[PDB]
Amino acid sequence: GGDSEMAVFGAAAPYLRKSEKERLEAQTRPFDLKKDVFVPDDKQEFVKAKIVSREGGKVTAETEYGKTVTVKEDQVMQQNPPKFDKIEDMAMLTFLHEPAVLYNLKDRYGSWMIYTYSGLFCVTVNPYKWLPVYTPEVVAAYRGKKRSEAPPHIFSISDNAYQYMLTDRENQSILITGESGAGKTVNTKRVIQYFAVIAAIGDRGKGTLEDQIIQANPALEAFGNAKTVRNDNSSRFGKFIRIHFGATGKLASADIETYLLEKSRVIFQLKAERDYHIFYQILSNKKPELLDMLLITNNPYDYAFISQGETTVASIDDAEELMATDNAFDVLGFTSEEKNSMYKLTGAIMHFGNMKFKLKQREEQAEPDGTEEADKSAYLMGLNSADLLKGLCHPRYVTKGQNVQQVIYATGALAKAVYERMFNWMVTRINATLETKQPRQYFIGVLDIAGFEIFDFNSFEQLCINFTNEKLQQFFNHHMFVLEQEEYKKEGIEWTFIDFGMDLQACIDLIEKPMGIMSILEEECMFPKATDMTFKAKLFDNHLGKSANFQKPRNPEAHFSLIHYAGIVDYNIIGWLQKNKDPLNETVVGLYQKSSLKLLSTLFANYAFQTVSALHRENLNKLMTNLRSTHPHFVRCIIPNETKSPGVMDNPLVMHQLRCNGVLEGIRICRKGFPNRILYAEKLLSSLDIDHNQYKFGHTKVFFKAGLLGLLEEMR
Ligand SMILES: Nc1ncnc2c1ncn2[C@@H]1O[C@H](COP(=O)(O)OP(=O)(O)NP(=O)(O)O)[C@@H](O)[C@H]1O
Ligand SMILES: [Mn+2]
Repeated sequence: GGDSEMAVFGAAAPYLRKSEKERLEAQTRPFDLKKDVFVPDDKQEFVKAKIVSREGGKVTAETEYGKTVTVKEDQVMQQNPPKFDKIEDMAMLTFLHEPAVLYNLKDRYGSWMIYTYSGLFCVTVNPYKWLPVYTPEVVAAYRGKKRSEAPPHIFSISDNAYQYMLTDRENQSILITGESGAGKTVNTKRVIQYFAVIAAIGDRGKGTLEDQIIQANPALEAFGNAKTVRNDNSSRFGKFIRIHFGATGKLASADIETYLLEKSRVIFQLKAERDYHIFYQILSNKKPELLDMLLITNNPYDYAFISQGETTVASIDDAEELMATDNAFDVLGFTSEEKNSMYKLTGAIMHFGNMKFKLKQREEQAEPDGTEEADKSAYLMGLNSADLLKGLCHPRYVTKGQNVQQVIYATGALAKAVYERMFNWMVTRINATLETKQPRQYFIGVLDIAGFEIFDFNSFEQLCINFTNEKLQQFFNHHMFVLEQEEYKKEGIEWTFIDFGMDLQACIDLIEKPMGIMSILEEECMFPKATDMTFKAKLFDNHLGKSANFQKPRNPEAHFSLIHYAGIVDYNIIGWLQKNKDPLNETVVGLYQKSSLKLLSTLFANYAFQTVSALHRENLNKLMTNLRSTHPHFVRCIIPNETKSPGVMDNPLVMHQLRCNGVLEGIRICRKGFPNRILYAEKLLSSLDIDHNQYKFGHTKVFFKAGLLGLLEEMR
């Protein structure tokens, strides 16, 4: 029958492509081109409306949601015909404005169809519901197929990447970005799982490389993931996995790079948030020997660093995860000594935050107020209690005093530093397991980081990640430019414009260049006299006249605006110097270096310097060099709502993501050329009062400037 092309997907079909019956019925639905449109809306960005009247200047209409609106004609936007309902590749739409895109994804999502292409982009909308589309039957059905030969699916990106690698003898890249809760990690896991399922086996820790690559997740997640408002299993670090292959797709090796762990979370949680999972995994009591080994109770509320917000989360069984974490470490080849050391240090951070301090009666100086929790920290860290507390009270050379606030601050900074270093070391250790003697030719790199971030409060962390997405969006634009070029060249159309990647340089230069934002930040970090306001003066003095992308802040207090590709972002500048330098109590670091616990010693052997900014620049450069040696593939994750509600879509929220993630950006840059291209000659066009500069003739197709087809199918 008409659906025979879908038969191989079995029960997954209703979630991949709607049947031919539904297709032809949708096509007969009542549709007047002139009446059925999109207009702007206050509460819900855009809304499908039916035109009731014209003014001669304005238009009034009947809103979906049952309202009457009066708008300027300029604001009215045409709907795509029923022919285009739930289209699989949105580049094939006649009208490619904001509403057209939003509604095509909304109609797919309403129908439980989670995957859509938009030129190069695979777009994924979080279902918040398990769908039967990740079965062996679906895997079998994607093997060796081209994009156009199967409905949209994350499996298509995976299989094609693997196939491109073998066919073109070339590194591949899968960039999976989006907001917190969008689905980045779910899709990342599917992609890795897919390679492990299909990759060839190469010549002969525990089990197989496939086992080990996958078991890397439960290990990182315990220490790097946490409950946030947005996401029960939020990744609080960016991740880049290169899976290496040999000649015929033999799984050869893998390596993991992690970026910008959230040190703050170690010691602080907002009302509705938790610390990293591991703390609650250990406290679940599932492994009773750990409470005794860590000198700890089962009550998170006994521990100040980890109980400032939430403690439990219904979706997570912390006890089962502890066994998941521990198993992972076993599979990954970690020794008892190595596992116990990380548990000990986790426990030590727990006790560290319970050290209380008081003022000397006749002095403005801090002393310990009880020392039991200090004793437990020192024993676990292989340190001397007295030395530790001496160090914290009287940092040493010349000897400085400390009030309680200073010691409490120093305590928190040290705990964060220890946690961060442990996480890095763990990643380094997993890399040792994943290293093999097997021969490599190519890799496929999978990137899982948060996309572009515009919050109510934007600080240093936001600048860093927004800087990354600028380079990633440029990377996309450049790739898009090369493809559009090959295409105009192949079909024989002389086209001219500057590299699409260049459109992002001015912003990047402002951030990246010598005497740019990062450089000014790092130069100020050299001066002990420098302050937040001296830093803010220095940026302004260098840029407010000179760099168009640097502006006054629009009126939570912000200090300057950056014009990014994704919009104008206001930045708060308080604390950037400290964030960047991360000064520690050197006397206590000296003790860490001399610890009887091998791990602690290791974590501080190589110690200041390198600022957060310069480390970020070093990592981003490495990333970009890898990605540039690569055929890239682009996966855009979208979160549909704030309430975890399956099949429900908030329009302004999806619209915000589309503006920030490249989907609208890609549409915009293709608009510079001739986006609509249809296969068949020149006499018919020359026989119309139509604007003659709006079209060009190619070998296979005729190329149209956007809006010609709009006026062509209209006349039809
Ligand atoms: N394809 C899917 N099917 C079913 N549930 C999903 C899917 N994608 C995401 N989810 C749900 O959404 C949650 C969060 O997705 P996840 O991949 O962790 O988001 P993320 O983009 O990594 N956000 P973050 O890591 O915080 O930046 C998951 O735990 C699932 O419950
Ligand atoms: Mn994640």
